[PDB]
Amino acid sequence: KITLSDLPLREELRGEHAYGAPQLNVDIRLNTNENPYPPSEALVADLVATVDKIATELNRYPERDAVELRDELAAYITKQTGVAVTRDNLWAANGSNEILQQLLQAFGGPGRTALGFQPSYSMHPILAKGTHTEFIAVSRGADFRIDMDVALEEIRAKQPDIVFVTTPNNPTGDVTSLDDVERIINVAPGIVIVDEAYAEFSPSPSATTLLEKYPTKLVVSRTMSKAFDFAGGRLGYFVANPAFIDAVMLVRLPYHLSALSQAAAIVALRHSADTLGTVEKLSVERVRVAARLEELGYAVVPSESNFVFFGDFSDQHAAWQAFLDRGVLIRDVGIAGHLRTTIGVPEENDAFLDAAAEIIKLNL
Amino acid sequence: MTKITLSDLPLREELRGEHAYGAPQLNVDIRLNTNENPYPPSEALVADLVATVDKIATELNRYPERDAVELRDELAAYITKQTGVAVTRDNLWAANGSNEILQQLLQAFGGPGRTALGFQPSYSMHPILAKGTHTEFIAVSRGADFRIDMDVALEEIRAKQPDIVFVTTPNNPTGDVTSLDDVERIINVAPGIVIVDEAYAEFSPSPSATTLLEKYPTKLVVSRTMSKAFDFAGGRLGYFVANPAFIDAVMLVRLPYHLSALSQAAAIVALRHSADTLGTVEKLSVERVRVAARLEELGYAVVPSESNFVFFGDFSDQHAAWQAFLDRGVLIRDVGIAGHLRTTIGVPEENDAFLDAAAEIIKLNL
Ligand SMILES: Cc1ncc(COP(=O)(O)O)c(CN)c1O
Ligand SMILES: Cc1ncc(COP(=O)(O)O)c(CN)c1O
Repeated sequence: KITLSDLPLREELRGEHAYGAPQLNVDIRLNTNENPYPPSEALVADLVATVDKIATELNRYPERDAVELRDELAAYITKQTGVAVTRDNLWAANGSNEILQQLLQAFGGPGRTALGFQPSYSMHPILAKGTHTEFIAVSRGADFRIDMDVALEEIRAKQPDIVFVTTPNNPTGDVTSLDDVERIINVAPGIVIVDEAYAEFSPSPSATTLLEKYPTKLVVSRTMSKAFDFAGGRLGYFVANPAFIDAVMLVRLPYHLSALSQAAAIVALRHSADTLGTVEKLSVERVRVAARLEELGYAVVPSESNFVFFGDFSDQHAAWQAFLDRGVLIRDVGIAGHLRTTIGVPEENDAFLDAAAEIIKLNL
Repeated sequence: MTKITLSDLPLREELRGEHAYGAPQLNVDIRLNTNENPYPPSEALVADLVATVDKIATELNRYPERDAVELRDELAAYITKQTGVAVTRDNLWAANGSNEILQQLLQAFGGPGRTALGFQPSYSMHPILAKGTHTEFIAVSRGADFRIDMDVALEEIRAKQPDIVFVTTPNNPTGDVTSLDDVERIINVAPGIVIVDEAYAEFSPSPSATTLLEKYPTKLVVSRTMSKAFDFAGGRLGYFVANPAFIDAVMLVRLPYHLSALSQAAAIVALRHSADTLGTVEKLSVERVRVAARLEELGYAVVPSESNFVFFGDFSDQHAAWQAFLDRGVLIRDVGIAGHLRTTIGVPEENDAFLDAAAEIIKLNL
């Protein structure tokens, strides 16, 4: 009977734990920023017909460079952001996680550093470590926004190889203005990855509008997992100068994107207008949830995403368990006093708010 | 926008002058270059896949099941049947192709300050993935017969104490199986882990290294794929069989939710049609014998193969020979080995086209 301790694991992996929210089958799941609406019937029927057409070629490797997918991603970005781009500017992988892994491999790695503004997406430092990129944590301000004076000073002092800016931010929900992003890009010596996972939830312009001005520095990361209602499809992408595609082609695993992954995303993309209509509904529920939390007595951080960061508990994890006891699974993001709730359909939000009303009285 | 190229980006130095891996994507009517099973998925498999997608597509807004437990159950059922070795989900791990399986194992057990040892010529992604994961690669030469020279192998493993040893069997590109006794000899001298890459195992009647897992639980990992005999390259599903402790190890390095909902569901569908699909192995194996025999009759040097491809020579310029095949409508693989090319076995009409071309080409003395 052997254990992990008996295998010659890398030392730095000893005592580490596998990443991911608990997979708990409770009634109300508001913990991973998924769009709560199921894919449309029209989208599903299109997917079914598409699989029926392409399934007879599943014995063959997929198209290695995902050209058709990249064409359709470029068409989306051109329409969505107003910045003319083509497949040459687009690159796709298995989730943002793989996009970010590839970028870290090409531009981070041993002897290099990535800088982020904490608290932000927990996979950023995890992926940095996983690629042997040293992570530099710069604190956001007391309002949970980027403190630009500290940000610019620390970038200037550390000269990081990569800077992450997540906007809208996970977990806090705030947008870093494009003017502020420009200030950061200008001091950053290497590349800046602007993680726009939640961009569709904000009416303000995409960092794609800065690509023409900063081609040697700026990569804009996007996903189909959130607003695009397609997390199960595992499709992340970036938009950048075509030089960046050449870069990641050197580190990507050959045929990293399956035939079905490509074909499914293409289908989802041609139903984007209908699917993304859900952003309107979610924004209205975000407003309602945030206002109700404030009415209840909670400290709520303003958000431009599909989630709300709120506090202030003495023991957030106890509060988290108290929601869970009530059938509501939200996210403990490892931040003192605070939890993160995803905006769901109205019935889910009501259940969350009902639980929140009970829980504030427990003074946890 | 200012006009720039890759030279203007702050790329890692070691990546300068590198080239993207992969056979050229040439639209030729006879493609025999990536070791794919040439038979299309069965009507019954496709119908099942279509129905399954109609059922699970309504859940694609959600992240997939992170640990692919059902898939791992069904891979474990397959391996138990296929190799005669009782395993469960606890012994199985899946990823997006063997390539990602190998990447993850290299991350957990290779990496900076560690080494991986291979017997060249073997699968060209072993050293590439090594480099990609900052694992130093040690190339040990196979013998004149393209098989592993065991004296040299055991000597170098003893001398170098590699963190990882790769043994590919059947070997790509040469096709030879390394006997389980020889694999056992390698495992016993290896100090870290040994990854036995059985990508082509289904094509050889010989026993799997899964039969050695009980005896060497702290060292042996057996890598497998659905891309070759399993007729599912487009599904990108690779996996390994090992002691459960290795699942624990790779869970520390795998990207969360690395396997999509459709990838898991499609692989499950494929697995339930395995007996029918893997029936094609019999025809492929006999066509391989026919193809290799004709190449020899024609006058080529052919390495005896137990896989779905044949490695043959001896050209003055194998790239010229490769272009001569291309010119005749037949795409095979230049595996970057002087004098030699590798042809995948196709359907009989494809194999006949390959052999017709080979008969013309030998007369050109290229
Ligand atoms: C900022 C941010 N970026 C990237 C991701 C990852 O998305 P994906 O599903 O595309 O891997 C997330 C959450 N999942 C996120 O919050
Ligand atoms: C020995 C070997 N291992 C692994 C692979 C990769 O297979 P997959 O399609 O599962 O990533 C190949 C493919 N050519 C191979 O020849």
